Amino acid sequence: MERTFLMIKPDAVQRNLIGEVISRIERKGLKLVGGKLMQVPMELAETHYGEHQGKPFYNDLISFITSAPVFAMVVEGEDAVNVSRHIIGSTNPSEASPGSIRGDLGLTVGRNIIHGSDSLESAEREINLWFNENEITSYASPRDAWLYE
Amino acid sequence: MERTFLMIKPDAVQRNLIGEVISRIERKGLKLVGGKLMQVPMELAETHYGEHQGKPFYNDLISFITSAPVFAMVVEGEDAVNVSRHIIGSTNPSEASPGSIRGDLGLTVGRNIIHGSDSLESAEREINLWFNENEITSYASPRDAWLYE
Amino acid sequence: MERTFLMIKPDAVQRNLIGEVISRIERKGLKLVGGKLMQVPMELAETHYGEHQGKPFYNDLISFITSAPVFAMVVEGEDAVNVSRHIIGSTNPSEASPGSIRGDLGLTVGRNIIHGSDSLESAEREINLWFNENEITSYASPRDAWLYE
Repeated sequence: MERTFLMIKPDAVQRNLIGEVISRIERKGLKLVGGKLMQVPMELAETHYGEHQGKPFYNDLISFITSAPVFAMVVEGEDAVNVSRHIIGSTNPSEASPGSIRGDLGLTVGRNIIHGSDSLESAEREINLWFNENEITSYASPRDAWLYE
Repeated sequence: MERTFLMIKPDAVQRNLIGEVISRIERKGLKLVGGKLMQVPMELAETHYGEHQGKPFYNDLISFITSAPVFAMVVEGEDAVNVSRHIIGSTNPSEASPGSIRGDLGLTVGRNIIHGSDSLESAEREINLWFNENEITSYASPRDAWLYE
Repeated sequence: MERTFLMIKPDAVQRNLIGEVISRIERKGLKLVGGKLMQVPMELAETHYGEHQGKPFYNDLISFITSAPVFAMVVEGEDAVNVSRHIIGSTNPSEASPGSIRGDLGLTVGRNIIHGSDSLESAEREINLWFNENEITSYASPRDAWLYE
């Protein structure tokens, strides 16, 4: 079943919104399958974000993501990548639909609560970069037969 | 005053979301005027979903809606039919706006939490099919003068 | 830093939603900088709503806004005017996005829970009309460095 990588960013951690953000992911029907609070080492940050190395904001993005712990997640469900992006909302919290994590909780592009993989391909990369096979569990849940048919 | 038929579906029931869903209906200003927890008899399911008799998904719909109790509702308010459809969101929870019942709580089209009448005529038909007039109460509420002009 | 004027209307007050609405404002990252529960004098209502002095709905506007206390607010943050309008939602709660204050809480245009300044000009205008300089506080908050760069 499809998986994506989500990460609760240091702004959410420092605003004490960890539980609230998990709750929104959970209630949507997505299954938390891996999860760890962690300080992000500099090279993880640079390899996770290098698409952006050239850009002006780059050195701010790296400083921010390493400034306090993040909550790294692997999340499972039918169409999980797009589902996550859907409930997370647009990159810019002022464009993100009310009701979405970024729409309800964030102000600025740079401080936008959470990260989600933008595609199937980057999901498998991101999951691989952040987690080892043995940190990601597999389990049936009571609601599974009620989420899907 | 306008009325529509809503039904909390077995997925929501089995996921223990009854209160949450009623809360969203209630806080919107809609007045719960009829409500019952019920097992759906096969015939009621078939006549309720009659339009879909021919379609591939039909049997699955009938099995699903009869698999565990639903919470059947009559709800009252200005423009109730449309208001309900608005807060419920698009049929497909992945298209439904974040903040809507389906947008926040559902994953798949077949397991999408709640039903709402799609029009005025199907509202009276569904109300009639699921409830007897003596099951539908009428009452003034303190907030009525504050919801409307 | 940018400021706008918000006012929780008497329908919201009389529906006991004051805390709920403040919570939505608060969690978005906006900083409450002035706040007062107040009966609106006729004099203020008429000048506040002076644009509409010719229109059919005008008297109803004035009656309604003076019919019970409102909670008047000055709210601060980057792009605060548009950020407030965004989480408040469209004038008509049936057009407002689910997840917005109006989309989740209101039914009719006339009874739509909250007001927010429509522009920078009228923010400045409304802030001045409703509050005195000494009623609006200025303060740093712990989360400020985590909302913005």
